[PDB]
Amino acid sequence: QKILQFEDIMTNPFYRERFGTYMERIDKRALVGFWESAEHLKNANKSEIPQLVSEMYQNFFVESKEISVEKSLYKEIQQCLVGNRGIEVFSKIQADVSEVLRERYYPSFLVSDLYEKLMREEE
Amino acid sequence: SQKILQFEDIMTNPFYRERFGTYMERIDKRALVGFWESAEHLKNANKSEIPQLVSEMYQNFFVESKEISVEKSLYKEIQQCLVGNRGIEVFSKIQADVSEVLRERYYPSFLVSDLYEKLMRE
Repeated sequence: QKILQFEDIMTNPFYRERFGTYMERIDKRALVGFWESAEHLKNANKSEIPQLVSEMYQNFFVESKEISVEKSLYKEIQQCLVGNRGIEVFSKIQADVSEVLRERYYPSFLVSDLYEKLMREEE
Repeated sequence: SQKILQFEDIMTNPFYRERFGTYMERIDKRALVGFWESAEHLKNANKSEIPQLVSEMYQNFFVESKEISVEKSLYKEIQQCLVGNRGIEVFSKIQADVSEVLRERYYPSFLVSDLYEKLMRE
């Protein structure tokens, strides 16, 4: 047996496809998938960009969600996201979390022991 | 039998809101209340404090924390940051981070995998 460097595996579609199937076993194919899609992107034509960027957002931030990927995204676009409109962005998220708290948790809280104990505080 | 608080009264009251917080902590969800409090703090703070508090909240709830699917709220605004050139710069930087995760955490186990031995005798 002779041993392949990480770089040679990734820059070779044969080996890279195989590494893909290993990651599929641990339900992680999306990491390789993201890597391939990002490589495809920096050597595509200008015309192809909006579509491939859209396809990648769909595939890797709504249809799948690896945390390492989300971490990097949010780090790099912070200034774009909240440089100015910090208040308006947080306000929009707050409205959505408000609705989840109200519809999904508040009702069960009301029948919780913790809520009954709060109510028999007449001291 | 029992006095029933509206959702609104719970959130606008530190006593009731603390209690609702502990109920959520039980089911490992206290970050939803925590996020609500931090956002309320923000829109009623002093103007000088804002950039720093926005920064600290972004760090706590986008970068470091897991329990809020932030992206549900903001699909358009995130994609607006990915248009044209910014898109390439950002995905390239994400790819570099993923490159390092692949290299450090998975490649080594791949190398000792059955999949790798089968690849070699060809």
